Amino acid sequence: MRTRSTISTPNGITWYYEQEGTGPDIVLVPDGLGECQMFDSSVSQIAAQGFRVTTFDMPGMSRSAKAPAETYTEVTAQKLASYVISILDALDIKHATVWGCSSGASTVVALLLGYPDRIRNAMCHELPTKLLDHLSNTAVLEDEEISNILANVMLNDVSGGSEAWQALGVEVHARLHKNYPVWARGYPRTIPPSAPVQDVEALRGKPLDWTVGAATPTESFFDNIVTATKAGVNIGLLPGMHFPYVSHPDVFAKYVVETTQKHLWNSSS
Amino acid sequence: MRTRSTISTPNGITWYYEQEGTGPDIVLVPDGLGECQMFDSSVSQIAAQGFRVTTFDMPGMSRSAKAPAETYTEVTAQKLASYVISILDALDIKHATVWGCSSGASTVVALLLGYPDRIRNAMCHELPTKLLDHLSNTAVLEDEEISNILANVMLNDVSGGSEAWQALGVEVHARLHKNYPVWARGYPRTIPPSAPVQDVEALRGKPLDWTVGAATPTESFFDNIVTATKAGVNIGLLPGMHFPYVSHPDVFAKYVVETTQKHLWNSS
Ligand SMILES: C[C@H](O)CCC[C@H](O)CCC/C=C/c1cc(O)cc(O)c1C(=O)O
Ligand SMILES: C[C@H](O)CCC[C@H](O)CCC/C=C/c1cc(O)cc(O)c1C(=O)O
Ligand SMILES: [K+]
Ligand SMILES: [K+]
Repeated sequence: MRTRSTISTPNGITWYYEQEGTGPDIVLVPDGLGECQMFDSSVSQIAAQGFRVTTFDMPGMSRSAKAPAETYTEVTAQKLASYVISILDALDIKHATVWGCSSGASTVVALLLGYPDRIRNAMCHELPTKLLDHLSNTAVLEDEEISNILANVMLNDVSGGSEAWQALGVEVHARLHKNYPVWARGYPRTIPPSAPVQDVEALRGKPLDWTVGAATPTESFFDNIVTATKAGVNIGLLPGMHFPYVSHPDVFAKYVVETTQKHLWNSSS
Repeated sequence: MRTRSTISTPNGITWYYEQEGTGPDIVLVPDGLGECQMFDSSVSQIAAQGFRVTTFDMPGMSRSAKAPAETYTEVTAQKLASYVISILDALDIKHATVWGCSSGASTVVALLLGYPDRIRNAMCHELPTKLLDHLSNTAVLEDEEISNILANVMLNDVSGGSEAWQALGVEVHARLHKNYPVWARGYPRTIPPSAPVQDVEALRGKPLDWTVGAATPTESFFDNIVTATKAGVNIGLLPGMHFPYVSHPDVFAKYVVETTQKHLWNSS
């Protein structure tokens, strides 16, 4: 059965977290919207293959909103990696496989490079490396204008599956609605320049598996494909766009399980 | 200022071709639909910058239909490259910059590798390397079915600009209508396995500039980005999808001119 609970870390964050299963640890880091209910179906499917799966809402977001302002303002990959290590310490997770999309992608690459003894392998999806002025400029609008604009962007531009996105349901969407202004004012100006992929040689030989959405327009994460290839990092596609865990939960779960299994084999070898 | 004419090559093809301008040669090879009126606006814009621009309908297609069946069946990159060299020979084009999309992309890479003395530099866009069973399977349908399926694919899925695609006009779409079954029966089963990108080391250091459409879904030409990166070939994006010369003719023309100028500087 699923643990659903809260835990406080010495940096002042009260996290909402979920955990299911027994076995090697897999940790699912949310994208910038910080909403771990997006993983619900996949958590059960991955845990059923013999893994302990942990996820959580991100600081300032959803049910992890009781957090100091520094944790959700001027956010960087390296700040988020420090926060994730804090909850892994609190939960006594010594060695983890990690997944992340978007700011979660930047976070898991920063985790693997910064805490190599802690991270078995990292899966990154759609890692943001470019400043986008039209998203950065939402930060000066009123809260309800930001929520209306970004709710529409998520559904129509990046969900990868409008029926699955809407089917997250009213409780989830009401939490996202409150998160959009927090994300807009804390993330888009500071996350892209923090991308831990400027040093291509630091990525070479690392246990990293990179994906982009099959349906994502080529221009969105073209740079990820180039960077991964230059570094000799395994690069491939998942169905859908920015939220494969929402649009295609069973394919997502299979990818996480298979990739974790590949690294468990290689680790013993 | 546009010459619109025909020329016969000793492989049996009577080509329809167009030429405009004076200067270094730039040759625009069509995609698999073989229809050079798609380049009309861009030909004038490129020639205006001091180039002689040549384009043509492809064998069996549109106004180059007077051709033997081998030129439009079981078509490979290597067959198409031989045909393009035959028209360049006939027009006394000794050195050319070449552009191609789709089967035209495979053609221009085959030209650059196979005929290096003839090719100043090649621009390839969206080069097909994978068999797609759903397109291969159109080859066994009736002609009217094939034309309806593929006309809809071009307009709604890969044009990169439906209004520009429709604005090609009734006469062009009537030619395309007849080309769809010829393309379906001769191209999709044989072009992808002939892709001249098996040897990444053969591409390294070559005067090749590769593009994908910015709006194309990542999966379609993901492998082009990986291959170009592995080879150290310049890889970038054009606006739109599979037909940048239709959807964004002025951006396309500027790209062709600037890329040609970059190689004219390097060659000196
Ligand atoms: C930024 C990438 O280079 C290309 C992204 C293209 C997508 O279609 C835009 C929609 C999802 C936005 C992600 C995003 C954007 C931004 O301006 C800053 C960010 O920090 C993020 C982030 O946290 O993901
Ligand atoms: C085929 C690519 O490998 C990857 C994605 C292709 C586009 O999205 C599909 C729409 C245009 C089709 C091109 C195409 C398809 C095919 O089955 C064989 C071909 O020879 C071609 C060709 O000559 O373009
Ligand atoms: K699925
Ligand atoms: K244009």
